[PDB]
Amino acid sequence: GCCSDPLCAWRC
Repeated sequence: GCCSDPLCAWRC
């Protein structure tokens, strides 16, 4: 899920 890539990680 998005909490991996810092481009999405702020709020998966």
